[PDB]
Amino acid sequence: TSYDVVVVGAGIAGLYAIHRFRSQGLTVRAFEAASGVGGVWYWNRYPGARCDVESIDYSYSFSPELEQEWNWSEKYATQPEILAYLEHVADRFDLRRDIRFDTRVTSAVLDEEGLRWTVRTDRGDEVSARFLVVAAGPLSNANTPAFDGLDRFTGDIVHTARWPHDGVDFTGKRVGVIGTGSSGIQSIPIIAEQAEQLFVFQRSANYSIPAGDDATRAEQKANYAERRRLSRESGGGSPHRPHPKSALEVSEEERRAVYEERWKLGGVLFSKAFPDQLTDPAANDTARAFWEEKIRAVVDDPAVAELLTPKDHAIGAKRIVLDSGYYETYNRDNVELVDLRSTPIVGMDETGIVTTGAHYDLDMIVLATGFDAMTGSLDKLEIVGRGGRTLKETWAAGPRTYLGLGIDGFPNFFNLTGPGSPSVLANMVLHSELHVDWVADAIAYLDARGAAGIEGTPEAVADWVEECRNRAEASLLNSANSWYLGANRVFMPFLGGFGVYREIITEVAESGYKGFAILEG
Ligand SMILES: Cc1cc2nc3c(=O)[nH]c(=O)nc-3n(C[C@H](O)[C@H](O)[C@H](O)COP(=O)(O)OP(=O)(O)OC[C@H]3O[C@@H](n4cnc5c(N)ncnc54)[C@H](O)[C@@H]3O)c2cc1C
Repeated sequence: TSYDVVVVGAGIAGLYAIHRFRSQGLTVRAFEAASGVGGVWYWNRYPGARCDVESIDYSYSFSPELEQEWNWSEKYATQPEILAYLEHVADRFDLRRDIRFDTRVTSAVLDEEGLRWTVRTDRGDEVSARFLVVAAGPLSNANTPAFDGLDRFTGDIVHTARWPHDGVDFTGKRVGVIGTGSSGIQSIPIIAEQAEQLFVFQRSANYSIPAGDDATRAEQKANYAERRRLSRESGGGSPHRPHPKSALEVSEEERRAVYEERWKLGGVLFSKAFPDQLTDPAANDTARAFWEEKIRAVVDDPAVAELLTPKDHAIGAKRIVLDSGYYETYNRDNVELVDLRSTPIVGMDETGIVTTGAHYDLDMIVLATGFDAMTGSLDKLEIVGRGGRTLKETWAAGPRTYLGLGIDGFPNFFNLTGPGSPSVLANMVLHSELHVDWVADAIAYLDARGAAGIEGTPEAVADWVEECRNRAEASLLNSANSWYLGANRVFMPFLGGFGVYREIITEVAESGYKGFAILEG
């Protein structure tokens, strides 16, 4: 029942945690709510689920052998391939024996005399950890929206968050998709190709750009070490940089050519084509205009194109979706886009969806749900720190951390890749590696000095909260209805760049953890 580390989650972060911590001789017990490893890549298996960041970059760097040995089948790996990859990883490093699956951690209570966390589970587990590491992921399922008479619909209801492992045949079916976030945008084109008829029920339109040899694949494998260095020192965790000159300080021909080149290689990277693209509203207007043009050129019907165009949002404010044949899908005879602002859904009946203006005969409804950002999973845990104060309570006015890694009243607790860190703003595999490594060094630091614990300082967290506030007040990611916002106004991620952030937390470590108190037994 005693372990050095308890890890919550068995996705990318938790799997690396187990490996890294055991390599320095720590005993580890991990809990995973799911049936197998993989996290988001295990749970989220709707058709066309796919990563945003090139798989060369969105993959582990910790093992030279694994990098050379594993062959990615395409530029942006789909969910089943990333799953197979993470399964291979648990196979190679014998991680599963230290994981208990189908087990949801419910509470963690600090014993302040001992500086241990007692971790409890819905399967009746009670374990004592020196260190609690939460690797619960940054994305959790947004609530299934309550529709009147959904329980009366005779056809099939399928949720993108709980996709049938053996798939769903859409052949011969009239299909209604509700939700046009990424899970919708990625599944729609596949649904339309085999469905008899597809109705897409859209509330808000989102920004999405296209996804897009043997001799060239062996070229990056030999240059992998240099590509990782660039990534670890970059702003977003990939070997890329923005243009030198400003958006509003270049030719139109040079503008179109820079946007066109950045249109090809990725959506997250298109957002950072120009330095002031996510800072100056007028600069963003150009990227917005360039995007609208491209979509009007591909969509046949100008009325549909307009409906596909996001109302009045800065491009990049919400993360740009990566699509494969999405906008082309609306040229098909068997797909109709229904504007929910004109005709809102007022309920379901036996035979389909009823809106304000028409009834829709359907055999199948696909609920393409979204994701809550950053605090969703942590919020389902009761973490009781010093004085018996929960993390939920101390975060009531917004997340407070130092570096994302320290919180006063929570010694020996580490929340990975969450509020206070770049989090989803950076390549999350490399971010996981950075954070797990940092935690492991901190533990090694404590062990070499006979110290019982480490704890965020009230002063350092206040300074960090302010630091995150300042980097964010400038950005267009800090919009009123922003994906990235917390309790209050609080923009949750660190917005200064991955390389900058990595530099900060490493120098903090090298200085003997200034801003943390080192605690004696
Ligand atoms: C379609 C899609 C594409 C994406 N593409 C990219 C990309 O290209 N680049 C990128 O950087 N990020 C991407 N992401 C973000 C993705 O969330 C992260 O990259 C990744 O999940 C981080 O891994 P993780 O281990 O931190 O979290 P997760 O993969 O979410 O793993 C967390 C695990 O913890 C478990 N857990 C949570 N709470 C508990 C509890 N109380 N008890 C037990 N277990 C618990 C969960 O079941 C889950 O298995 C994408 C997400 C989606 C949905």
